Amino acid sequence: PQITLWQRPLVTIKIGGQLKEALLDTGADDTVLEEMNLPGRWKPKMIGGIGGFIKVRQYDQILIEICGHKAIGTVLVGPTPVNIIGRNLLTQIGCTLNF
Amino acid sequence: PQITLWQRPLVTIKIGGQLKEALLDTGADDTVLEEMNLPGRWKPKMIGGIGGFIKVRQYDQILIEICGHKAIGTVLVGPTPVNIIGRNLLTQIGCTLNF
Ligand SMILES: *OC(*)(*)(*)([C@@](*)(*)C(*)(*)(*)(C(*)(*)C1(*)(*)(*)=[C@@](*)(*)[C@@](*)(*)=[C@@](*)(*)[C@](*)(*)=[C@@]1(*)*)C(*)(*)(*)(=O*)[N@](*)(*)C1(*)(*)(*)C(*)(*)(*)(O*)[C@@](*)(*)C2(*)(*)(*)=C1(*)(*)(*)[C@@](*)(*)=[C@@](*)(*)[C@](*)(*)=[C@]2(*)*)[C@@](*)(*)C(*)(*)(*)([C@@](*)(*)C1(*)(*)(*)=[C@@](*)(*)[C@](*)(*)=[C@@](*)(*)[C@@](*)(*)=[C@@]1(*)*)C(*)(*)(*)(=O*)[N@@](*)(*)C1(*)(*)(*)C(*)(*)(*)(O*)[C@](*)(*)C2(*)(*)(*)=[C@](*)(*)[C@](*)(*)=[C@](*)(*)[C@](*)(*)=C12(*)(*)*
Repeated sequence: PQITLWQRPLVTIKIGGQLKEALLDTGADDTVLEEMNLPGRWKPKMIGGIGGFIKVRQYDQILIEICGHKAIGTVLVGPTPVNIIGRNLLTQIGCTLNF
Repeated sequence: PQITLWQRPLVTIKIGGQLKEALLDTGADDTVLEEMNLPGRWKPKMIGGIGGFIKVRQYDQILIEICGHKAIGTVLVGPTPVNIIGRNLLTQIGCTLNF
């Protein structure tokens, strides 16, 4: 699709058989989702945003379907205000910015 | 132009005759630049992101040039770690997300 930015670019994602809403965020290096249960072991990671840093759990090789496009990569879980689809997955779905 | 997301999508902006570098951020509702002086009256505002909230100064009707394209809108100034071009101005230059 072609998404305009008059509103937040929210899309439905499916992870662990659940549907959630997430933001296509070109300003985000990584993907972070609100607290949830993900399979496997996690490694520690710190991410810095506008307000400062937070500690998140890092899971590798997670399948996530974004607007019906399957992607598999690293997903972080922590105290994020919204579910964020960052550049690591955007690139897997061939998303680009156009003007 | 068509911008890929292998790297952060950084562009050159021209504000108050000052030439700068900024991030095209679709995850950002507003535009926020690092501490600088704009002409006019400003209003205090609080914007929240990952890590919490920051206090910025809000200036209305500022002209910005993004990759040659002139755009007008509100510009926030504060302790942001990077200059960010949010949705309020990406819309003015006709930016869209495509996959
Ligand atoms: O884009 C980004 C993020 C976002 C998220 C969100 C959304 C919605 C709500 C909340 C949150 C943000 O923060 N946003 C915000 C809002 O919208 C309000 C405002 C904003 C912004 C601006 C203005 C206003 C952002 C970004 C920034 C930066 C960049 C670079 C560096 C630093 C900072 C962020 O944060 N990012 C980050 C990085 O890249 C790393 C990471 C990882 C993950 C995620 C994110 C991130």
